[PDB]
Amino acid sequence: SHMPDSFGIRAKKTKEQLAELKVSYLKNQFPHDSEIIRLMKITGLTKGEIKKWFSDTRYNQRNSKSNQCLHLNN
Repeated sequence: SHMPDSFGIRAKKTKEQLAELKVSYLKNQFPHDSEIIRLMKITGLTKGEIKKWFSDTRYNQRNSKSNQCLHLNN
């Protein structure tokens, strides 16, 4: 016990922290829990801010079409 804080009250994810989250989306669009803990280590974020971001990025993947996507797997 040395650092008593990792909890960003209404704190915005900086371009560096947010870009590490992008690396996790590019390797797999549905992140494994161990990879999310690794993001909390590098960035200094919470698992809540991370789970929030990937839900936004899943829609950001289909921004213009809004509802469906091209080359949809069936």
